[PDB]
Amino acid sequence: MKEHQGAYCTGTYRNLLAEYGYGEEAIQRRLDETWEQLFEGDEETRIYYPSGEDMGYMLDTGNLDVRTEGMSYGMMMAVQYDRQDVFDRIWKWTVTYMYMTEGDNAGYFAWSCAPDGKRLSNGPAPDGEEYFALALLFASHRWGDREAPFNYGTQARDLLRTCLHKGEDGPGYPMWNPDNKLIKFVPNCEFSDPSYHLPHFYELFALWAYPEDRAFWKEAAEASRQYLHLACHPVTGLAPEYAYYDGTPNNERGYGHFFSDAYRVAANLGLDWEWFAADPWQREAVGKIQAFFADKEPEDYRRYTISGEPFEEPALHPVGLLATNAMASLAADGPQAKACVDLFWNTPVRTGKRRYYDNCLYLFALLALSGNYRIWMPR
Amino acid sequence: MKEHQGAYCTGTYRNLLAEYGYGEEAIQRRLDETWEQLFEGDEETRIYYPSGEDMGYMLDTGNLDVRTEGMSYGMMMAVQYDRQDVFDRIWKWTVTYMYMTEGDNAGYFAWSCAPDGKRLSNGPAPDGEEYFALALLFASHRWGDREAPFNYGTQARDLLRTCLHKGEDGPGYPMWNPDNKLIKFVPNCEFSDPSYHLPHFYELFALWAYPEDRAFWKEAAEASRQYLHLACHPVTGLAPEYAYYDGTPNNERGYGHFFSDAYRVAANLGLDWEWFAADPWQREAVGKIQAFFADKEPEDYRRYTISGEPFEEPALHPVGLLATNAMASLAADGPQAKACVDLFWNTPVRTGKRRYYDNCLYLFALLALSGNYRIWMPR
Amino acid sequence: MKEHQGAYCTGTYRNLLAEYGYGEEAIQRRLDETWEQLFEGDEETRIYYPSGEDMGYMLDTGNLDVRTEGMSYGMMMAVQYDRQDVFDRIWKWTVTYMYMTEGDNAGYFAWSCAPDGKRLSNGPAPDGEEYFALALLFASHRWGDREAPFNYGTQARDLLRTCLHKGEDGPGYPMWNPDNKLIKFVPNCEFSDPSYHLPHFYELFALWAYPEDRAFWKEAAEASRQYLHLACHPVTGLAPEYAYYDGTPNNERGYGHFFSDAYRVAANLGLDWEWFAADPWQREAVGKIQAFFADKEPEDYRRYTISGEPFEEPALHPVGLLATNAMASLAADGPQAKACVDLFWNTPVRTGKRRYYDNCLYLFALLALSGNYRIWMPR
Amino acid sequence: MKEHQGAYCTGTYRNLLAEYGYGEEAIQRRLDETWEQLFEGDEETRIYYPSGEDMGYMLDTGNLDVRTEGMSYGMMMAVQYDRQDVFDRIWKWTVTYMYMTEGDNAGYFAWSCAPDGKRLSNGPAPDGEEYFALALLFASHRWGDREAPFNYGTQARDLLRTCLHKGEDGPGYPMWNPDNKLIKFVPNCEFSDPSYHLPHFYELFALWAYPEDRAFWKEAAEASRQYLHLACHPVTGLAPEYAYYDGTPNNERGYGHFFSDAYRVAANLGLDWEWFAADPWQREAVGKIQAFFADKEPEDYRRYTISGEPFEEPALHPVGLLATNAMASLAADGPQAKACVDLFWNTPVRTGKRRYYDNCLYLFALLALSGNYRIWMPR
Repeated sequence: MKEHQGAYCTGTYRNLLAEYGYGEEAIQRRLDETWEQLFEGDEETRIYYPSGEDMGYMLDTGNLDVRTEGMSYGMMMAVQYDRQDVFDRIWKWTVTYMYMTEGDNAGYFAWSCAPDGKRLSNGPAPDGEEYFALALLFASHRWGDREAPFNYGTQARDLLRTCLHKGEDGPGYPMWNPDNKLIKFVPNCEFSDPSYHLPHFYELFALWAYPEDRAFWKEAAEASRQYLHLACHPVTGLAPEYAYYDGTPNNERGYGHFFSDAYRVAANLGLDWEWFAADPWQREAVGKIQAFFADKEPEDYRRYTISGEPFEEPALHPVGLLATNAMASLAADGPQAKACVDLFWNTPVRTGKRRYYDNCLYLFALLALSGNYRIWMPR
Repeated sequence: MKEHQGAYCTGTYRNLLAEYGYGEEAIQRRLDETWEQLFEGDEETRIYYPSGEDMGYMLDTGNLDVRTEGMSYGMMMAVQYDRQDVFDRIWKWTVTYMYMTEGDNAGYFAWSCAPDGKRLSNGPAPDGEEYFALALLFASHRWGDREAPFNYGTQARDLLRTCLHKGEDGPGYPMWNPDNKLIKFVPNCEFSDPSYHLPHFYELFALWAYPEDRAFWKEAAEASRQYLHLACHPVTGLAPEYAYYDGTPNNERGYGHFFSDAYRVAANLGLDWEWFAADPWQREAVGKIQAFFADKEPEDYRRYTISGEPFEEPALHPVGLLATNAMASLAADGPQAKACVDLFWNTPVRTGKRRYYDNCLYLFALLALSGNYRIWMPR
Repeated sequence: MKEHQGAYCTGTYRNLLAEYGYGEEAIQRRLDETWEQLFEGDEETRIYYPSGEDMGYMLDTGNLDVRTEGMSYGMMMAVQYDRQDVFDRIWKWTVTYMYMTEGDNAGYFAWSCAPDGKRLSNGPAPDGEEYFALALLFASHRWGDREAPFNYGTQARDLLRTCLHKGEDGPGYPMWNPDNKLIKFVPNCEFSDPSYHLPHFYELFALWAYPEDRAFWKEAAEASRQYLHLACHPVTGLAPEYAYYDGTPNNERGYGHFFSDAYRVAANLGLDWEWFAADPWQREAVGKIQAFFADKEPEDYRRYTISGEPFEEPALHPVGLLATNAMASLAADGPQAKACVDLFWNTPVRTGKRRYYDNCLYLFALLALSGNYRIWMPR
Repeated sequence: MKEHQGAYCTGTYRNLLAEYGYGEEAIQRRLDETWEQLFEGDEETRIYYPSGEDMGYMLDTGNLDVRTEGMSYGMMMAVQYDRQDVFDRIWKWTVTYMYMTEGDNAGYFAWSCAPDGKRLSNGPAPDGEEYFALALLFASHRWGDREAPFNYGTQARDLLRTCLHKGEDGPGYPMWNPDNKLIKFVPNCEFSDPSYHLPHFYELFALWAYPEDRAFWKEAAEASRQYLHLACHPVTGLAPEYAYYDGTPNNERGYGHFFSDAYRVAANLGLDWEWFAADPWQREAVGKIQAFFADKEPEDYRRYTISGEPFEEPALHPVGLLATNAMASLAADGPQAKACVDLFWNTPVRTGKRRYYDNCLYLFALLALSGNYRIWMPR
């Protein structure tokens, strides 16, 4: 029954792995062992590093920098897994070194910093901001606001207000286009990134943002669901990394194809379907993506055009790709959905220098597929 | 702050162990390893045994029987630790072999059964019923009702109705006295057992029972809180195992002293204080209990009169005693409260033939002291 | 019943701590131990110092000066606690060194002196004057006038006459604006300080001042009650330290926010409600303040804007803040009111260099919450 | 101004709660939530039960019967709160099962019936008849007559004719004594019940009864006002439940003291004063009743002799008592009147088995104190 009802309305979540016949005990051990390898382990698989007695960061092992993407992912993992200490350490590093107080992007977070905290950029990444906002709202709901900067719900609503209203009475740009209600790739650009579209997040912003903005967020939820119809290829289901507002790929700088960023689209559709069960098209799109990857070996994943033509270049993050295709099974049924999940179940967390993006997607999938990626409601 | 505010009102819980300076990682690992030892390990410390495809039971290792006390305990542990498969296995066994459909106690659960399911008794134990009811209400809120017998909220409300209304139209007696609002030792006896008094449970029955009974449950909550002032000794804080309605010890069969049953009183005061912070006297009482035991070595715990005079007979369950005194620290503060907790932290789970009662109390204390014994709200 | 009736009309006072379940004996011991630490103790917590054989002063430990605020507080504590010797010593120091006989503010008391008695100022603080006046009237009623300057009732009526009539036939200003009947921040300024508004004091001045001024005092009582509706924020209940006559914050010099002075507003509402039960809005306002501070740790209290936004700067007097929120429970009911009182009950008097303002507020709260902050009627 | 002017003459009503400083929004919310709890909620506080497609009844939760008192009360509540569907359901049940067509009391309504409709009596209660008549006249004015039995004004005038003229041409007795113009306890008894005396109702019967009876009703209004001077104790203001025509208590069967019935006297004086402001003595009497109870705690209310001596027996309906004393504030002013109202404002609706009489009086008081218990003029 829960396959067809949004978890938002019921407060109950599918444990897809248990449904599929993996043991409840083994599922719990896999999740806990994965947490420990990523947040309490060593040079083998770790993506989180404590620093001092009140801070910590998520390290892009491949680019040797700290990004808002990973920091916001870390906060979302920490609030889903109920570790406020890790959450607060990450958020503290973020406010101290990444929050921007001047320039055109004041009120946003610099997307890239060095592990020492020195700025590598003066612009934000909207996917980090929207994860920061929802993680903080969840943290406010699970644990309660504390004193600034750990006044989580206030930080989230203030952030979300900036995302919509910047540039109204200043020299900057908002992160959502006010006309088509679509999130942008960056504030200063009039195109988008399909994997940034989180209609399930905007449904929640439409309940918990400052009241005046809730109408906008509700239309952003519906606009983003419709937009993904344009961005996903009608045969393969594959979306480009960057795209214009009409869904056509933006290959200005090589981002017009199916590569690392776009892997998240399938996972987002799975999570939106589980949380809100709002657009039956999502099931058809996930069906197309899983069919495309059914005849493919992870060890040979490539860059592909959205129509499915392979490049010579192999996938940089094949474990991340198979994890997102597994998470998409929340919106799928049949043997290919079970096969995507079985591949993921039999795939260990990544090690080596390129493990950071793979391992973030891996933990997200495991949380979602075990019934542990939830909407944390106000108390 | 949370020390002074009932968690019911805030939805926020103290992690006392973390407050006291035990590490968050170590705390979680201790809870997880304790669960494994009791519910997934071997005959060294195990208290839970699966049976067939869909059943399981909590075994009293000492008396070689299945008791409603242990079953209801295992159900509460399972719902607090979010393991519905264990919960459902225990509840299925209970309904199948323990639920009485005939005789004077129809609608109650036979308190004692053989491990194969044969009845050893035809009367209930009220402390089991009240744990069954609250655990089922928590299961209904955490996971949602399934179909009979797993229609959790319906089973809970029907059980609570029997507890109050039995004996109106037929033979039998209710489990609460209608005049003084106090829970009875058994339905057919006009005396009580201080450790059965769970005002924090009755606050919740006052919200979630059938509507016509909610006034009574609210009165029961206040009456039980005041009753414990009579039952606990004014110097030592010690309550007897059985007591009359005026609080004086009932030593008709040797139960008028401080022994196994009575250990739970300090734990109950700690949990009531944390959940509702309703009666400041509870912190004075826990203060006296911890003062009585602060100087005593667990390997020499005895039966005591409530005025504190020792018997020669040793305590049957010394680990259970120290665990309840640690859990009581939720209502205490200062040096003796931290010492009770440090003794508990450094005490391993019990092994051998008498382990069952100690290990139940042990896990309850670890759950409560880690902030994981919560009120699960509707949804 | 006494919750809804003014103690002025009945002559009976609520012992809120006893109502709440703290022991009558323990309440009395806490009050007496607190008195001794503050007035008969040592460098640890003392705020009162005898000097010579007939004088003594209250020392602002943080600013190492003698202030009419503290002196008048000391006299009010001494008359409530029935120690005329301490009262007369403080009053003697006050008349000898602080009473002004020349300049524009003649007839007022210099607000700040050094412990040796040398003037640090030539202007008054109206909150000291109104406490001097009521304490002296209470002293006249409890003990009887003695010879000047201990002719208490005459000193009080003469002081109150100056407060209203100065500047009529001279070059100075009164302490109450004659048009809006509101107390001013200082005689020479046309704005106010919300914590100076003591409508419960003016009700008594309207009975015991010189007869010609009693109509004014009665109108000041109702004007101040209405004024607090403007000064307290409609969501948080927080008042600014300084405000204009229309209630909006006066942030000329940083006093526009919720900080040390404003803590007293909640306590004043609690005391007015207990004494006169005149304005039901007071219960709603105290409800808002207690709700604001419910999710807050005293160790992390900050300066806040009246809308509740935190500054980085911590509260200088967090014990004073929690004591005033506890005293406000005289105008509140429910679990948050009991929680504010339990936090205060479990908070020791302050030590160290900043203890003076905290400890004055602490003793006031303990007197009020034990039923010992009373209206002393003429004999 | 409206304190001194009868609302009949002006069409204007005091909202006493708003005058006293309770918020207009909160006042309306309290009335609306009280209606829901009593007429639309569940077994916790409900007093009204629909039955079938066109019936409903007010249940005496204590005596497990349907009484004309409660039915007539529910009809008055429904017409004041503008819910014709509830009104018509109650009136239909009344006509169907309680209207007597045979015997000595034909034309009256049997006062007591089982919830299924079986007669438990064959005599009426005059307090029911007079409420039936006025509520039906208000229904005729608010909504307009429908057809029998919902020809409201005709049913009312025919009922009032029976009340005066029964026993002229046949067996039976009228409900008013024709010589002294006073309502009787029952038609066949020459004594009265002070709480049945509703001069403010008879003023309206004097305008809207059949024309030949209007002189009598005007005389009844004046006679009832003067009679209450005899029935209320000159010191306490307390009236007995039953009394002779000279006002002295009738304690033939234990009804000569201040108990449940008599509570309504203070309410009736308050409503008569607000509607007609006809007898200044009513303010003195309410003054004495509020003085008697101002110092008493509701949880300790007793039966009292009319001179105020307490019995050991507690009041059956303490919430009803405090609600009537609050409603009496329509005829009082000063500190004790506001205290009675604040106690009522802070008293929740009653729950449990004895709630019916308390909750009827509660809603009447809330209606009256919010300015919503009005005279509904022709249309």
